[PDB]
Amino acid sequence: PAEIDPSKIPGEWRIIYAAADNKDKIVEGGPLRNYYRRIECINDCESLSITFYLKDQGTCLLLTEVAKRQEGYVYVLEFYGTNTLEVIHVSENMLVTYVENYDGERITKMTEGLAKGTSFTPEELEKYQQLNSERGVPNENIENLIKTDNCPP
Repeated sequence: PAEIDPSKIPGEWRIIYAAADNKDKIVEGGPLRNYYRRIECINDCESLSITFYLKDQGTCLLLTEVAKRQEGYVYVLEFYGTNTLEVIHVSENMLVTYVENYDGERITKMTEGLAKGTSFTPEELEKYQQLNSERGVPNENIENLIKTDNCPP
């Protein structure tokens, strides 16, 4: 956390990958399959504003959610249950979140791999997969989200 440069968080991100222990949450049409478009910091990252698409029965819905800082770069937001969202890696070209979602029945551990481009290089994917494993998120459950992101750019 001490090494994170939060100035790299804001910007126009695309989601490339997601991974979760409960795969059903992140498959097409799943509640936590969210097509990022933009993140902005509020009050020097005391809150995050996140704008993304959610598909409902094939139709793209533009949403904006605000997450509030708990501690460090761990944020809380309500969206299909209660979430913590932690920025666990960020660079000029790549951002990785770690999310714990609780829906009243299950806890889902997941990550999202965002890029400034449309893909991760093998080095970037290696980092993403290592971050997943460190947090008990199975790489077997990785979904490539950009390949189904037919929502408006």
